[PDB]
This record gives sequence, structure tokens and C-alpha cells, in this order.
Amino acid sequence: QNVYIVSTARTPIGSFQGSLSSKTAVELGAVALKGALAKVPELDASKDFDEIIFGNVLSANLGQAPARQVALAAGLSNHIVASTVNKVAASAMKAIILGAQSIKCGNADVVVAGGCESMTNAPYYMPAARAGAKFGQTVLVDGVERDGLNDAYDGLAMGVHAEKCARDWDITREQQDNFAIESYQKSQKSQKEGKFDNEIVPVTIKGFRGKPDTQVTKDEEPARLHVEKLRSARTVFQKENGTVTAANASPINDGAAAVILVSEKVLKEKNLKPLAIIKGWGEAAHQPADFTWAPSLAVPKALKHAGIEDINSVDYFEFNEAFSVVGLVNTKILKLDPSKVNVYGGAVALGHPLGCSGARVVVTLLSILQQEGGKIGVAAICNGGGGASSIVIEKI
Amino acid sequence: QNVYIVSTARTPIGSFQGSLSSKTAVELGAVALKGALAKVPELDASKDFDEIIFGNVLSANLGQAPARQVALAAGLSNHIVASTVNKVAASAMKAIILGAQSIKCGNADVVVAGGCESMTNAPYYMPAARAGAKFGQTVLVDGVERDGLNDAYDGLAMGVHAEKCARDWDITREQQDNFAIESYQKSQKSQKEGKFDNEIVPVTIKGFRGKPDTQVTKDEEPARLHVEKLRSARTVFQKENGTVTAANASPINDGAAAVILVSEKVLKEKNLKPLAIIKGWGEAAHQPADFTWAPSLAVPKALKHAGIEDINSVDYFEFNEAFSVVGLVNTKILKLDPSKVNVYGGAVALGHPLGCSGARVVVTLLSILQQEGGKIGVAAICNGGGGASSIVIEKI
Amino acid sequence: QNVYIVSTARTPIGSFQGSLSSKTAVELGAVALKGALAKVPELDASKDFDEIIFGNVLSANLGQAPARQVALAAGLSNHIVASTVNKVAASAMKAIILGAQSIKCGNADVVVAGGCESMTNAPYYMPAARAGAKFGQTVLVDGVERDGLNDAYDGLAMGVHAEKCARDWDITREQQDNFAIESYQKSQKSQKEGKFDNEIVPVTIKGFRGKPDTQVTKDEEPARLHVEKLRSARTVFQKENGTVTAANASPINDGAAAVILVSEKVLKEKNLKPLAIIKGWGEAAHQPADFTWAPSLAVPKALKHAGIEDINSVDYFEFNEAFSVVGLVNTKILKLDPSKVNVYGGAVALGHPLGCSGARVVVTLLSILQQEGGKIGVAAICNGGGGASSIVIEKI
Amino acid sequence: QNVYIVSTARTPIGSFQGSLSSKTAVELGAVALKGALAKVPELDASKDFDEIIFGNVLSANLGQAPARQVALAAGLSNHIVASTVNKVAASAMKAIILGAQSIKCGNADVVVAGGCESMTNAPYYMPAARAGAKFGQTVLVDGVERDGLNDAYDGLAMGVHAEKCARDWDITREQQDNFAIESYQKSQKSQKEGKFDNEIVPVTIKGFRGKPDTQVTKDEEPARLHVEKLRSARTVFQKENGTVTAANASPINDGAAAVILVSEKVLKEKNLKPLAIIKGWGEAAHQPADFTWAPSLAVPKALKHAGIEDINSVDYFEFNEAFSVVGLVNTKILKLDPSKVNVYGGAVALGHPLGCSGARVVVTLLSILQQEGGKIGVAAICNGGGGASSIVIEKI
Repeated sequence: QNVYIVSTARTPIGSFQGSLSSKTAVELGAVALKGALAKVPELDASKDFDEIIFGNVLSANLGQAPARQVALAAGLSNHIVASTVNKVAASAMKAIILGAQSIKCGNADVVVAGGCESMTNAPYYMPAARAGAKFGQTVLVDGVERDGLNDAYDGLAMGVHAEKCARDWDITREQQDNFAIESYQKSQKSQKEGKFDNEIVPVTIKGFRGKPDTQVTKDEEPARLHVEKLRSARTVFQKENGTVTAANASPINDGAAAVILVSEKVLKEKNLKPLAIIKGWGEAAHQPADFTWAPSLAVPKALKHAGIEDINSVDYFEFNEAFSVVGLVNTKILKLDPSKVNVYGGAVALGHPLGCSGARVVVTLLSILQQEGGKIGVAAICNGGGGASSIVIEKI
Repeated sequence: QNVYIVSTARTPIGSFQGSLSSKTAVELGAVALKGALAKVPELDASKDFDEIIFGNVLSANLGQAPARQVALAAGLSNHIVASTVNKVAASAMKAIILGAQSIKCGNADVVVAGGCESMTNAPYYMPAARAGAKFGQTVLVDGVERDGLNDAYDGLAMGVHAEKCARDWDITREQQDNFAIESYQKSQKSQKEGKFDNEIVPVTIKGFRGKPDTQVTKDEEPARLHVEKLRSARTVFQKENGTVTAANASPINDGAAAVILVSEKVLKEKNLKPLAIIKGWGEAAHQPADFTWAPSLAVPKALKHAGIEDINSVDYFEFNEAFSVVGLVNTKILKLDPSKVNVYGGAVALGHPLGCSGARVVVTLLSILQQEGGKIGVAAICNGGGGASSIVIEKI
Repeated sequence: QNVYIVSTARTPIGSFQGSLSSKTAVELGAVALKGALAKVPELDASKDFDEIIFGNVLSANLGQAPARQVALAAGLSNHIVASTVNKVAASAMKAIILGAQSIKCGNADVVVAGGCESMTNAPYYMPAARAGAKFGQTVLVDGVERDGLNDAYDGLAMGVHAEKCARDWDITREQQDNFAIESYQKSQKSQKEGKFDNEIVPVTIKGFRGKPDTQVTKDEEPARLHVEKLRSARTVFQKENGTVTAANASPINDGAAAVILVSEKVLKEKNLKPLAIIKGWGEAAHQPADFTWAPSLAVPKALKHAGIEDINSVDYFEFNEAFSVVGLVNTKILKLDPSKVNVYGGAVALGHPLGCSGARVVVTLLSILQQEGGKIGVAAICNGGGGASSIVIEKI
Repeated sequence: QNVYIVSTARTPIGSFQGSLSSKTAVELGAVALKGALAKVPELDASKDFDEIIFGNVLSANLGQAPARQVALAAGLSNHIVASTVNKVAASAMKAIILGAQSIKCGNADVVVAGGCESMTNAPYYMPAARAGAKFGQTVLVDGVERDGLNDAYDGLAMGVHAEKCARDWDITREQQDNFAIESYQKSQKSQKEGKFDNEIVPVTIKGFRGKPDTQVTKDEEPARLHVEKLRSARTVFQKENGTVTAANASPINDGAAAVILVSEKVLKEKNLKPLAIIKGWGEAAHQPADFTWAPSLAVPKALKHAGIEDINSVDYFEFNEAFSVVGLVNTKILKLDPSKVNVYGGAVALGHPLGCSGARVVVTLLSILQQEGGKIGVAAICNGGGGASSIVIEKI
């Protein structure tokens, strides 16, 4: 059975310890979901939503069942079936895939998919607290690092594996900086031309002691571009002869995104306007250290599953820019036209809230197909552990 | 398409700070999965396993992508597609459901489902660590409590909501103690008669400083039964006129379980012997505080989805005994014969590792159908947030 | 027999998390001591210094032997006998007393006394860390509160006991506010007129990432006076019919002070200029909750020890203003002329680094005797636990 | 002028996380002090006690003013002048010295001196807690190490500097082990023969959950001697060609000791029996790394102050055995008869509660003079930072 997207929304993406600091991951998820629900008042929040599957990586200190909290906070009925999924950066795309599968199987007719992350408010852990440290120093671990940014097998940061990708595929410092700059320039242009306006819903920030309430309305990172400081930035993952910098890597970020999926049956009954159809998807994996070019494996699977014979049939691509090297390497391997890829800018400039980005790219991709006259789009996102997820959608 | 179970295995269930203390959640998951894989050497670990979906509630300090770690640790090929799912106590049953859906959709032919939990090794969190405490005392939160055992909406322990269930449905202290005692007695009898032998795989514990290696071979909790101490135990969630005790509630535990799912295509090609077919499933939810009797909502949905018209057609039931009141209340609402329910004992006596139990009940249910001459079995498990999942299987 | 002050110095007093936040208590002690040493080059740092006794309350994470570290960091020869003393707020005054005793007994001829405190860099403690928290929430204790500001017997803040003083002795909110305003205005005059110029030595703050170093030269708190906000400030220790506020209580602060004492023999042999003679001292205590007016017991003991028959003979008094009510109550009980008391301002306006203040008031008192033409001075300081220390000096 | 010891007492010395783990440093201090008080009922606890000076190294989480708390918990009148002193291991000996000085100056007539330490209940610190860790891993510091056992200047354990002593002074592994064995065997004889019976007062341990209270009556460490395991013990401070082990170094310990000092006037007026007179004292210091043999500088200073021309006049010596190498090196340098040194055993076998030991050795020394028929005794103790304190007593 066909699976349609009828609504999408996302919060603006906040910087680490930035504009969305006062909000939890669940709260941000609620904002995005309320934004999406408001677009489809045909669907009754009190009755028509069968299931929620929501992405989140850093669940520590969020409380029981983050997807359940998001749904209830958004005003959805408590009869909703809820579950939270973690595929690191792929989490929210996996939520969409799983939601699509549920509709295809006839277990649900209306599914909420998406993801949320507050990397700001992910806590520190004390492993030795329960049993005791006994004697000598002990460590407080940054959860962002342990469960989000470091490889589980060698303990190294994803950025170190980005440096591996640079060596393996011959991608230079200067190539990565150029990609980064363009990502920022495209993101800034898109902001100025209102390209994100339909997809973003603002976050209300409560006023502090006589201060008025404010709205966070735009992504925080794009305005931070400083070309000269970017081009001379220190390499943070490898000191000597490095290529990856804080400027050309994606930042640490807070955000959420929501997508509403329905079956053909509901689309009819409810007189909903379909925005796009999920044509298919593909997921692949290989060596954990090679996660950066895993999307190159996933995309052909997605295309085959979608019944797309020629990759040139695809009008636009979204490759989540976990690093500038990720954007470059997959375009290179697949021999794609760069002008069709991340045309509004990507994660290097927009930000990368891990649990959100898998859906965020789909949301932005749909906006691109809608606003730039595209029919077929592909979204792919790599993930820590050596994997990637990819999805094909077609605008209606 | 039909989805078959071809292999199941579980670790023994360890007590809090007990027999499995030296093992992480991932390590326990690897043990269960290796046990299951060994039973089906027809399936090549290096090639035939398309996807893993694995349950886990307390992911803090486990490292990136717990399901990915479990798969790789078990010797599965790194081309496997992996994701981790959290539906609190329902996590591992949800993993099975999602895996079944993936096979039905044709995205995968061989899926590993299951779950793992180390509640012993779940860490403490320091929410104030990142931004600073500034002045005055601050709190270190027990992750087991915050993300596992406390309701996200009112902050109260699940045991407090168990007391609510007792009031609402008129279930007494004495009724709950009787259920608990029987659960222990049945579990002990089952251990003595070797009823768990086919499903349990042992955990090797490394020797400490000249000590030899040991095996953890049986569930730790059943031997702790002391009827007199149970019947006079203090009520821990409500001091005065209480009903729920540490003895009649499920304990905090460590464990894992794995189930291998295949399509009809693979079953044929590989000449695999099918153990059971997944007939259907059902999930429901309502008020978070009413999670205890949510299985009573889920089971009828499961039966309908399975095409089962008469509930008396079901030979055995597994209702996860998160509390003794949970075992009682759902049997009562559904007007079931208690003699068909949790016949080998349940979580009150066996233990309740949250991320594992959803699959653990399915594994045990299959053993019951196999060993006691049953055809149709139902497994259901409640979860924090107000939900429940249920599954119908049929022995082949 | 006779004990002479030959040199004094103090750092500026920094605000909590303020201008001196980059320095440890030991570093501040070294600054003050180096300042004192530089004023008496007739005393050879490599030969002549027999002993150091140095006050400090919050010694956690300062490393072995704070007084020893201060002496060695200031360039004193490591043959010096070192010890650190804690009498809470009276610590640095007790250090002067003990140093004078050491000289009078003939055990030392040259003694460094004083004290230091960094309340900013006092750490949090985890009491359950060593043995383990086991299960459930555990508390991180703010060392400033546990060991500095809270009574050991009832656990209540010193400010709660300041309210008891206000009630017991009929000292109103308006009286305390008027006292605080006057303390700030005197402090502001002192800064404008350079009254602290001879006693204060600056602290160098290291520039970060290539930026130039800066100098902290004056006390941070006096400029913060806002009369209208002070008079409408919240009563922080008692909600209902309170009198004590953050504005009329002393703040939390960082700083250090040093005083160099010599015997009669050394004064002559080294041709030193005596600044003052320590005429005597007195210490007293009573109920812990009544610490606020313990100085009124200590001062008469000090006068007796100093052979001063009439309290009207004293030209100037320093009563450490732990709270405005402390300044008021001791003036009231001892029937003193307020124009003789804390004439350059006091701790309400200047700051109260616990381990420093007992010598800080002696430093300021001597400046007053020198610059205002006084002969006999009395310094007194209350301390948590129910005590006070007092000293009588005579300018030469 | 003359200062007399009229009473002494000590707690048993408990092992790290051992027999006294349920007590705070303050509680242990109170036990010791109560024991001392009970031996001199001619001194009225409600009237006669002018001052307490009490040693303690690790004051974190003890609450305001440890010495004050000890005096009040022991039932002394709250008019007492209280202060806490830290000279690391020499703390409690410095307290005796300062108390004697206070009496000699005529400021006090009756002084409590001594010290207490609970190294078990010294807490962990979180230095980044107040201001925040921001990003990445942060360390919880063991207070025992940071403020007790590690040098402030190089951060190295005292045991590393003990290896420097062994190398500098040609003191072998075998010599240190033989010394340790002898210390244990002397301690075991002392326990068998009741040599500590008069000085030790027991500690009551509260029974948990209805169980009866128990009594800690003897030092915990002496019974642990295992000669064969000691001689093959690992060198813990230096891996290659090491000499210092956990067995031949002093342990980490909990305990307290109290000594009551009086003036000549009080001795006569209250018809008190003098036990000993404090003949004199000496303190010295040099390079921090050379603290081990600082007692050999302090002792000659003490003898000079005491008017003792010939060191052969001393009947018995207590050199605190921080390490076996400390006992050996000071005996070697001062050319003493080993049969006069630590004749009941020393800290290697008895334990080394840092803040207690400086008075503990004086307590034991007096017992030795009394029970073995000695007249003149010398106690000496080294301390981290490069110093030592020494005292000369004469039995009356």
C-alpha cells in the first residue's frame, strides 16, 4: 500500500548551549509535532493518530519513553501506540521507514514519524557512582561523547573517522573548507529568500524576570559564518596535517522534526492533500570506521526498492552533512552533479541534532521539491557504527 | 507473508548487583544472540542476517547504537542493518513486532529481534554538570529511576501506580502475595524439572585472581523465596495500608533474549525447521497511571489481528509480571483461567530486566507450547507511559 | 615579650565567581604575602622567616598544607615551619594570635600570619562516591555551604541565626539597611580617596589565547550599591517578617591578607621600623546560634589582656560585618560611638572571604590608625560555631 | 611556665573502609576526648576547659569548625575557645605544641589538644561542578589523595618520595620488610599483653535494623601480618627496582587521640596528678621530597629547646612510621638504638590516620614511659610538604 506524507514541520536548529537551551528534547519534539498537526486539522488529534515512532539518540534524563512524552505533550490522544528508536544520526529517518512499514502492513493508518535531540541538555554520567569509586580518581563522562559522538568499538570521535575518509578517498582540507563555505552561503541565501519558512515552526522562549517572551525563528548556526576564521581554523581531531575543523564539521545542536504519514484509505476518507509519496528506501552498513561513505551503499538500494532504474532521474539529493567530507565523498562515489545536492545548504551550516537530522533532511528535501520544481528526491544520512539510511520520495 | 521463529535463546536473569554484575547490557545481548545463532547453523552469520532490531531502555553509557554492538559482538556481518528500540518494558516485544513487519514488507528475509538490559550497570546522571550548579546542593539522579521506573508525567514510581491498580480493581495485599508465592513456586518447580533448559544459554564469568572461570546457568531470583518474610514484607511504595512489596513486585534485573525471524523464502531455501509462526499482534494504550491493565486492551487487538475469534482457543498466556497486581488484574478483566497463565512462573520470581522482558516472555511462551503440548499462545507486556504490547504465536 | 607588626598587605576582595575566579586560595595568599614581603626588604626571604600560620576555612582541593604552599609560592625558604588554621571567619585572626604566642614563647622571631580563601573555587563534594550510592537519588554538597556558611549543629545558614540576633536585640530591617548603605558609602569614599592604596597589592589575571594580562586593583563589591534596590530587597533567610537580605548581609568572596610579626630582638638587630605592637587579644564563645554577638564577649577579654581599663581609650574599632546586624548589635552592647567603627567601610560592602577576613580587618585597622591619626585600635570577628576573636593593636 | 599532661586517650585505629567506617572524624574525636575527660574528674567539663586545638587534615564535609564540634560533642562547655589545625601528618602534634604555647603565654590554663581523621569518609570532590564542565570528560578527585597523600608541588604520592629516601640513604627492600615485620610483631605482642589497654577507649558501633550494638576495642591492622605475602608483595610506587610496598608502608586509617594539658597553677589548685611535663619541642623543614628524614632535623631542635645535651639520655623514641623507610632512615641518621624506638610497634602495623597520628604517638610514648619504666621520651612525626614536628616529654 502507498504511504503519503501529508504534513511536515521542524523547529529551528539551536546551537550547543544556545537559543534552545531552556528546552528539553521532548519539548522541542512537541513544538515540531504541534506545527505539523496544525497543518492537517482534518486529522483529529483525539482520535485519528494510531502510532508514533520518534528518533532520539541521547535518552539519558529524558524520562520514560521519549516518543510517548512527545505525543502527549503535542495533545495527541493517549491511545496512541508509541516507541522511540535510535540509529544514531539515522534515528529519525529510521522512524519514518518503520512508520511507512507499519502503514504498509495495515497495522496503522496514520503514523507520526520524526525525531528530537537536545545535545545541550544531555547529561554527564558517573559510571562509578552506584558501586563506588573506592580509592583514587574517577571520571564523569559526557553523554554526548560516549553515546553520541564516539565510536563504540575504538572510542574515537566520529571526526577522527572523518579524517580516515579524507585519506582513503583523497579529500583535502581545502576541498572540505570550500564545501563548508558553500553550505553556509546556500543556507544564508535560503534564509534570506524564505526557503525554510513553510517547514520551520518557531519556539517560544519564556522571558526571564520582567523580560518579554521571545521567538526563536531561524536556525542559529548559518549567521556564524566567518570565511577567514573558517579557512585558518585549527584541525581539532588531528593536530598535524589535519583536514577536519570545527568549522567544516557539523556542530553540536538542538532540534526536532515531525512528519505525518497516512494510508490511501485515510487520504480519501479525510480529503487530505498528499504532499509526497514514499517511493522506497534503502539501508546499508559496513566497517564502523567507514560510516562516512555508507550512504553511497544505501542510495542504490533505495533506488532499486523505489523502482528507479536511472539515478539521473533523481532531481535533488539530501546527504546529511555530518562533516563536509561526508557531503563530498558520497557525491564523488556516486558521480552526482553537486548542483543537485543540498541546494539549500546542509548540516555543516544548519546544525546537526543527531536524533532529528534523519527526518530534518526529508523535511527540507520536500521543501526543495516543492519550491524548486522537483519531482523525485533522495535523502540519505550516515550513522555512527558504520551505517546509513536512505529514502526516496516523490512530490504529488 | 508469513514470519517464522526458527531460534530463540536467553541468558539467565541476574539480580540487581548480582550474578551478571560484571557484564554490560551489550555483552548479555551478545550471549543470548550467540546462543540463538548456534541453533541455526543453516544461516551463515557472515551473510544471511539482513537486520537487527533490539530492545533496550537504559542506553546511558552503553556507547553508540546498542543493537549494532550486540550484532557485531555476536559475530554477525557488519553489513547488517541495525537499530535500537525503547518502549520501556515492552521494548523487546516491540522489536519482534517491528522485525515481523520488516519481513512482511519484503525489506528483509532474516531478522534478529530481542532485547537486553543491565539495570545494575545503568549509571547515575548529573544534570547540572554541563552548565554548572553555581551555588547550593545539586542532585545525582539514578538513571534506573529517572528513565526506567518512574512515570514521566507525575514522577512517581511504577509501584505507586500498581497501588492505584490495586484500589481501582479491588486487588488485595493477600491476593498479590499469593500470586507472588505461586510465581516463585512455579519458577522453582520449572527449574527443578528443566523446563528452561532449552531456552537458557549460560554466561561465562571470568575468574578473579586465581579463581577459576564460572558459569551463571539459572535465573537468580527464584531461590530467594522466603514465604514467611514475603508475607510480612513492608509495603515500600505506600507506607500505610499498602499492598505492593519488594517481594510481590518484580525485582530490578540484568538479562537478554534473542529471537530469529525468517520469511517463507528463507525457510525453504535454507531447509530450516520452523518452531512457530507469528500469527499477529496488538498494541494499545491509555492513561499513563493505568499501564497495569493496558495488556487487557492489547490482547483483544492481537487476537483480532491473528484471526482468532474465541479467546478460549488460546492454550497458554504470558502476562509479564511487572507486579503481582499486573498478573492478577489482566487475568481478571479478561476472565481467563489462571491455570493457563504464566505456567512456568513469571517476572516476580524470574526477574524483570526491562529491555529484555518483552522477548523473554515470548521465548518462555514458546518453550511452554513446545513442552506442555500447546498450539496457540499469547504474550503480553505492559509498559510505563500507559501502554502494552501483545503477540500471538502458533507452534509448528 | 613584645610582638610587632612590621608589614601588612592584602589582595583586592573579589566577588563570588567574579574578578579573582581564575585564582586559587593559595595563589591569592602568595600575592598578599609577596606584597607584605616587598615592604620589608630588611627581612631576607631566604633566611629570616621562621614560621607561617595561615588561616583558611575551605581547604578542599587546595592540596597538601595550604600555608606551606603559600610560603613557598611567595619565595620563602623551605626551612619555614608551616601550619594552616581554621576558626571559620576568625581563622586569620587566630593565625595572628597563634603567631604572637609563638614569638612570646621564644620559639620564633619572625612569623608570617594571615589567611586566604577562594569561596568561588571551593568544590562540590560527593559523600556517597567512595562507598557507592547503590540505589536512588544522591546529593552533591556545596562545600561553601556545608563547611563555610551552615551551622554544624542545626544545619541552618548563618543568615538564619542573624535573624535570631535581629529579633533578640530589636534590630529592625530599616536599621540594618541604613547600616549597609553607610558601609557601602564609606567604602566608596575610601576607594575614591585612595584609603586602601597602601594596603592593597594587585592581582595579575592571565590573558587567554594571546590576549594581554589584566590587573585586579580594587575591591569588587563597593561599586554595586543601589540604594533603592537595597531597600526593596527580598529577605532571603526568613520569608515572613524578615530583616536580613543579600544586600545587608556580607557577600561570598575571594581574597587574602598577610601580616608580618617580629620579636623585640629582631626589630633591633635588623633595624626594622615597627608599625604597631600587639597589645593583647581575647577570644570567647557561647551558644552556636548566638555567634553574632560573641564579639561583645571577646572584646572585654582582649582589653583586659591588653591592660586597657576603659573602652573609651580605643580610637578605632573594626567589627567584621558578617551581617549588618553584627555591626549593629556589638556597637549597641558595647555602647560604642558608631563614628569610631569600620570607618573605611566593612565586609557588607567590601566582601567577606571567610579565611582572610580575620587578618583583613587588622590590615585595614592599621591603615586607619596610620592615616587617620589613631593610636589604639581593636579588631573583632565572630565565627560560626558561636565564637569570636579580638585583638588590640597600638600604632608606634 | 611548666605545661603538664594530665590525661590521654585514643580510639582504636580502624582500617580503610573498615571497623570505624560508620563514624565521622568528629565522632571519633569525641570518643577520644570523652575517654581523656573521664580519667580526670577533678577537671569539670562544664567549667575548667579554656581552649581546644585539634588536628585534622581532611576537613571536607565535616561541617563548620571540626575542633568546636569535637569539644561540644564530648560535653565541654561552649565557652571553650576552639580551632582546628592542619600540618598534614604532624597536625595533632602541632596542636599539642600550640596548646602548650597558649598555656605558657598565660592565655589558657587547661587545653585540650589532639586530632582526628576519617580517611574512609573523606569525600570525593568535583572541581568543575560549580562553573560547569561544558564539554568532554571531567574528573572526580579523591580527597584522600589530593589533600592527604599527594605532594602539592609535583602531585606524586608520598610513597614515590619514600622511594627517593630508600635510594638516597641506601635502605633496601629487605631492610624495609624486616622493619615492617618487626613493627607488626611488636604490635601483636602489645595487643596480646594488653599494653594499649590503658590508652585505648572503645568505640560503639550502632546496630542496624534491630541488631545489637557492637564495640570496636583494638587496632585493626596488626592481625593482618602475613610474613610470606609481605616479602613477595608488589612494589606499588615504583615498578622497576622498587622497595616500598603496601605491606611495608603505613595504611590508610581512621582514628582519634586526645591529650589534656594544664598549667602549674591549675595542677596545684585542682590537686591534679601530673603524668608528664612537656620538656620542649622542635619543628623543622626542608625540600618537600625529603620529608621522610625531616624528623632528623626536628629532633635535635627539640632536644636543644628541652635543654637535653645528649641524645643518649632519651629513654624511648616514637618516630611515626609513615613508611618503614621513615623509621629506618631517622634511626640511621640520629644513630639510635633500634630497641629504644617504637617499642610497642608503629604506624606500619598500627595504622596512620593522618590528623590523629601526631598525638597518637605522644599517647603511646607516655604509656611506654609509664609501663616500661622510662623517664624521658621523644616523639617525632614527618609531614607532607617537607617538614617534621617533634616533642620531648618527661614522666613525673
